[PDB]
Amino acid sequence: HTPFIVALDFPSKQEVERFLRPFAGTPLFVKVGMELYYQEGPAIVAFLKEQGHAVFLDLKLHDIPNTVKQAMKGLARVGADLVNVHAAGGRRMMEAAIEGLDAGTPSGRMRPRCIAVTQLTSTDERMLHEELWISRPLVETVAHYAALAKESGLDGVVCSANEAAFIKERCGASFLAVTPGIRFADDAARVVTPRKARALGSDYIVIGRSLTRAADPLRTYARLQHEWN
Amino acid sequence: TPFIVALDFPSKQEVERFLRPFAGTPLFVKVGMELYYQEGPAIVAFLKEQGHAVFLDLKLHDIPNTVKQAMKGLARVGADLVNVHAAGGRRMMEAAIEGLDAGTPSGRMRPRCIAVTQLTSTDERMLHEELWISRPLVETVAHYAALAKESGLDGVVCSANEAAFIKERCGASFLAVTPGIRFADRVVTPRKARALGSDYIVIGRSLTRAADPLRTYARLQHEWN
Ligand SMILES: Nc1ccn([C@@H]2O[C@H](COP(=O)(O)O)[C@@H](O)[C@H]2O)c(=O)n1
Ligand SMILES: Nc1ccn([C@@H]2O[C@H](COP(=O)(O)O)[C@@H](O)[C@H]2O)c(=O)n1
Repeated sequence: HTPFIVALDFPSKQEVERFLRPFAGTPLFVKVGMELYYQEGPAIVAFLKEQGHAVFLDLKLHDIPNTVKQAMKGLARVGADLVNVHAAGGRRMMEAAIEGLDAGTPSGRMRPRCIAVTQLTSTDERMLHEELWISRPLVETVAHYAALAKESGLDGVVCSANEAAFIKERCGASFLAVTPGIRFADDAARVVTPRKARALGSDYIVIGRSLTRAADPLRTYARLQHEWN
Repeated sequence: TPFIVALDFPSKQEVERFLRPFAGTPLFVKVGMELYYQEGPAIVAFLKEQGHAVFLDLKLHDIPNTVKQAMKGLARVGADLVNVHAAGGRRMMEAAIEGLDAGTPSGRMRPRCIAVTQLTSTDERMLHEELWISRPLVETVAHYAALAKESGLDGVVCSANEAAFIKERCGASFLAVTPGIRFADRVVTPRKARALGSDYIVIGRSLTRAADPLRTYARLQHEWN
């Protein structure tokens, strides 16, 4: 429906309501991270859906297969539209994740989309080699992980706009590229512009403070659309 | 108590039913993803109100700052123990510690925090062929445990077999929380687990699904000597 995903990086419903007030009537595609979901629970999701928003539950499930499977059934029942997991959890876990989603989804209905985190954006090549003990290049490791997720039946991954192109060449154009780290050309304090993100292949872009901290949220949301188009 | 009871139930209703017999017995219980994602922080407050210690097993694995704000949140919900994936890196694990601190009142210690080195369901094939980790599983587990040790965490989740080896690497006081526990009738035996060096043993269906939970808990204590 929309390429923009708004990250609700707040610790409570109250702050969430404050941000969304001006967006009344303009259904959004919002991302609920750990901070928010662990302090508000499934209640926050029912709330966002009542308002007519699409919800991306960014909890990055990474546990044993069965546990993930059971957790996904619940996440599908709560009403999530998109969820993710760590490819590092293995192919078996990722397949289980899909099994849980279908299990928690009514017949004749589409299960929530499920994408995989390959390597976190905060993970540099050094950390990859010295801490994680993965001797292979960061770029190829990402490509490998994406392929694994693709092999598991997942719909895509979380990647930088700069990784979208090669990930799609290896996994196919339909393989979703959900990319965070978005900033307008004139802000911030590892980043790309909405237009540039689109040119690179991103299907969805996660926007946070560039919108949640704007003086004029509505005009800024419009700017997002204009640049992207 | 060295026993941690895995509350692997669908909702609060099943949890209440199971705990009733234990009214006169403080327990150290584990709340995983399935239950927590279904009940929310409310399940924690409840358990605490019943005089139980709580291990919120969510295995957080995300960027540093997100894990920090998340832990600030888990400390305020009342959790006594939490965990993270060592795969997240030293910075992330250190941030978890910061989060717990900023989330703790002052009249008490920050909730403790342990790291998952490699999931108990990860074998060497998965590790090498899928995760691309070019080193033995056993050596990789010690490495990850060391990363957690160096990050300032209190311990790790590991099999009772890796317990001794991990402590030799990170210190005898470095905690060893061990899952996969089963009665004679993975390879477990509560007593065997204790002989291997486990500090806490996570017991699951072997107890929660037993015909007589309370009595199975008494047997757990006995085999533990
Ligand atoms: N260093 C960072 C900071 C934020 N992010 C992601 O993008 C979102 C926040 O973006 P700004 O608001 O982009 O901070 C978060 O919800 C997070 O998942 C990331 O991937 N790497
Ligand atoms: N293969 C397995 C089976 C159980 N477990 C852990 O122990 C608990 C279940 O214990 P039984 O039901 O003790 O297996 C779960 O909460 C889980 O975290 C594990 O880590 N790997």
